[PDB]
Amino acid sequence: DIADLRALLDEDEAEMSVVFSDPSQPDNPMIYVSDAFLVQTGYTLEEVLGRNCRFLQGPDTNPHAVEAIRQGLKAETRFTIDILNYRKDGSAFVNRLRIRPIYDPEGNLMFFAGAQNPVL
Amino acid sequence: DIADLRALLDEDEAEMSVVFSDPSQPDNPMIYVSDAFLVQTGYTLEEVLGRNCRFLQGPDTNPHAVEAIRQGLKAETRFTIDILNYRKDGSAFVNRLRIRPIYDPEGNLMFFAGAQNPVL
Ligand SMILES: Cc1cc2nc3c(=O)[nH]c(=O)nc-3n(C[C@H](O)[C@H](O)[C@H](O)CO)c2cc1C
Ligand SMILES: Cc1cc2nc3c(=O)[nH]c(=O)nc-3n(C[C@H](O)[C@H](O)[C@H](O)CO)c2cc1C
Repeated sequence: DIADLRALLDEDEAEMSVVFSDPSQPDNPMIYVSDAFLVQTGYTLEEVLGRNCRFLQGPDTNPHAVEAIRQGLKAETRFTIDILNYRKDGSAFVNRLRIRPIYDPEGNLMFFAGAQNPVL
Repeated sequence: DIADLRALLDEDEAEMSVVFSDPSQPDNPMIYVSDAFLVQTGYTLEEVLGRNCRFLQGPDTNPHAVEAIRQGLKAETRFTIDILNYRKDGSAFVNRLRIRPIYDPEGNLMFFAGAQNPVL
């Protein structure tokens, strides 16, 4: 039996590229990605599960935006940032990335949810 | 935002004493317990979250049944066992305990679900 992680998605997130990471595992890997995420980024499931989502960054991604996300994660707060991201074929898009922390009933950080939206 | 862990319950488990543990944390602690669990066992939420469910065992609990559960957990398989358990007031009941593993999309063990049923 597999956890239905999507049961923890918000209504906005249902048609989207959305992912969950597990910060209690080494390197905060993605443990779930939606099919829209895989379609927009050009990857298969095998290529992305268990990896940190850093692989969407590329040669012209701003390193301060990357550090901003890292700090935002440490803060355990809701945040949104526009960051240049790339697909497997190397094509680039501005990603409006929204991240929020999700807690267990004890109030311990359990997952991060991330939603990607290409800015048009 | 708190994960709705009960979204991962089976239909049988809805009216029951049911709990989830996190085996990736030290001592495989309960991260969720239903109100029926707290009512049947005589505890408050603060008294049980973050603890291993071993505290339901007591003076006449059979140590081989305890080891059977431990091995069943290591096996990552569905199992049921009748074990003598106790409430906070020291009263005892035969618990028909059913445990199953729950996996993430990668196929890694994520949680155990446990359902308690007093045998009448
Ligand atoms: C749930 C979640 C989703 C993320 N999604 C993206 C993303 O879409 N693009 C990106 O560049 N970084 C993303 N990151 C950031 C990346 O995984 C890493 O945290 C940063 O590179 C800072 O170390 C995400 C992080 C988390 C926790
Ligand atoms: C999800 C879950 C529920 C459990 N529920 C009970 C229980 O109701 N009574 C009990 O004696 N042990 C229970 N245990 C067993 C206990 O926590 C521990 O695993 C055993 O004592 C073997 O170490 C449970 C274990 C898990 C993982």
